[PDB]
Formats: sequence, structure tokens, C-alpha cells
Amino acid sequence: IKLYPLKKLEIILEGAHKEFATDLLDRAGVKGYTIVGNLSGKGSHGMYEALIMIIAAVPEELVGPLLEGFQPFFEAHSGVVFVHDIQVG
Amino acid sequence: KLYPLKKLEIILEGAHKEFATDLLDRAGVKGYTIVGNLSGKGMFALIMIIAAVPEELVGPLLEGFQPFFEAHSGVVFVHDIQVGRPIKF
Amino acid sequence: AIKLYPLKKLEIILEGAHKEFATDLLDRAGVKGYTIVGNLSGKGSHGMYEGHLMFNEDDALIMIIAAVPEELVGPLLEGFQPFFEAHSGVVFVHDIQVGRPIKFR
Ligand SMILES: Nc1ncnc2c1ncn2[C@@H]1O[C@H](COP(=O)(O)OP(=O)(O)O)[C@@H](O)[C@H]1O
Ligand SMILES: Nc1ncnc2c1ncn2[C@@H]1O[C@H](COP(=O)(O)O)[C@@H](O)[C@H]1O
Repeated sequence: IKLYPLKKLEIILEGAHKEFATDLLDRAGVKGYTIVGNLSGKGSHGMYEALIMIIAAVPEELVGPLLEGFQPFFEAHSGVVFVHDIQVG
Repeated sequence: KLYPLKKLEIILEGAHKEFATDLLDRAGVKGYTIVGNLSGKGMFALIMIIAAVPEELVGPLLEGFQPFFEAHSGVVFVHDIQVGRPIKF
Repeated sequence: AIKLYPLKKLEIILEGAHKEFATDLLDRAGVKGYTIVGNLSGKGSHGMYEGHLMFNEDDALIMIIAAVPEELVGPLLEGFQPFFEAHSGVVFVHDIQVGRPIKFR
């Protein structure tokens, strides 16, 4: 009935690091997340068949802090974060 | 070679899938992709329905999804996208 | 501190039996990675797709997620055209931001 801007993260990583991730989201004040499982992917590390994708809608001011919190991680582990623009009602 | 369109990401409990797809059909949506067996915290057995739709279906669709999400878990993310041949949509 | 850069993201939806055709196109174009979401269901112009119903799971619909520099979008769609004229499926092109362009281009 009224659309508001927001950001949406797609966070793709190895499932063994999921707790760390969802845990880190919680501390930034993210209010929810949905997780897509049993993925397969091709990367610099060359192949998988696992991996998960965490979808998180978050206010734009949280983007910075989250990317910063995930920095040390992706600099030592496989994975990627895609930042989207979205609207929610 | 690309035209503008909108893409919905509809996250909700699986028991309500038919309610959700009836809304898409009844509204004129020509197609949809369903991602299954999700997990979440968020109020996003969860599924995500991906629907590419002309912008002028967005209002009407959200209108139907409103009373539902006031009484049930879930969310709707609206995205901007481009496609090659909109007629298909 | 962390700068963001513009990029495009494809969602490619098609029958699983054509996965190799699709990924060959990505590899040839110079796409550096992709993520595949499996065992999907869908409604198309003609019929339902329910991979829970498939006998060989490598036959259900899949969605290929590919982050790609904008200048690969044209070429990729060009290859995906004749395919989608003769087969089920669709491509959605998204705008996105990433922290590390070099990982994608
Ligand atoms: N508007 C849409 N939004 C999301 N997914 C779609 C849409 N249209 C088609 N799809 C996906 O593509 C699949 C095949 O669609 P389509 O090519 O129209 O099939 P068919 O050849 O049987 O008409 C669908 O099952 C669905 O997953
Ligand atoms: N360009 C990309 N597009 C989509 N997914 C990607 C991309 N690059 C990496 N990924 C995902 O991230 C995983 C790890 O890649 P890497 O970080 O290179 O090890 C891959 O298996 C993919 O699932």
C-alpha cells in the first residue's frame, strides 16, 4: 500500500560457517533472514555440489557494518555478498 | 535489448502455497518459480516464490498479500529487473 | 571504509537436463563463478514443473545465479536467446553492488 526502500543481502558461503553468519546478523540488529540450502557453485576454489545462501532484508545503514563484520571472514574463506535495492510494503 | 520489469520474492509457509499462487494466477501473472525447504528466523517449512511481473501488477498483488501477512508469517521483496522480451510476462 | 561497486546479477531458470549447455555459456563468456539452486518447481506457459516428481533429480528445474560485469550481459543473452526460443525458461537481470570487482571481472 506504500512502498519503502530497503536493501537486500545475498550471502553465499559454506554451511559450516552458518552459525557464525546468522550470529553476526543478529548482533547488527537484523530482524530476520531466510536460508536457502543445498546449493552447488563454481568459484575460484573450483566446484561444489555444502554451500548455503542467506537472504537478509536490512535497512541501508546496516549495510556498512555488516560488510565490515564479514570482511575478515571472506578474506579467508570462500563466498560472496551481493547487495540489492528493494522495496517493501 | 532489455526492458524494465519487476520481480517479487514472496516468502511464506508452505501450507499457504495455494493461496499465494491463486493470487498470482488470479491477477494475471504468467509464471512463477518456487524455491523449497527454506529455513528462517525473521515473520520470514518455508518457501520462496519468485515472480516476474509487469509493474502494474505490483499494486494489486501487494493488496491481496496484505491481510494475509497481517495474520501470517512472511514478507515480499520487490525488485527492479530487466528482461529481453516482456511479452512473455 | 568498504567501497561498493556496480555489477549485474543473472537469474537463469531452466530444465536441469540443460545445465551443462548453460554453464558452458557462462564459462566461455568469462564468467568467474555461479551458484545453482536445485530441485525447483514452477508454472510456465504450458504446464507445471515439479521436480519433487522427477525420477532423475538432475532433471528438475534449476536456477543459476551468476554475478557478471555489465559488459558480459549482452553476449550472454545472445547465446541464451535461441535456446529459450526452443526451450523452457527465463533470464532476470538484476542490478547489484559488490565489494570486490576483481573477483568477478
Ligand atoms: N514470470 C515468471 N516468473 C518466474 N518464473 C517464471 C516465470 N515464467 C516462467 N518462469 C519459470 O520458467 C519455467 C518455464 O516457463 P516457460 O518457459 O514459460 O515454460 P513452458 O515452455 O512450459 O511454457 C517455469 O516453470 C518457471 O519456473
Ligand atoms: N560470480 C558469481 N556468481 C554467482 N555465484 C558466485 C560467484 N562467484 C562465486 N559464487 C559463489 O561463491 C562460491 C565460492 O566462490 P569463491 O569465493 O570463489 O570460492 C561459489 O561456489 C559460488 O557458489
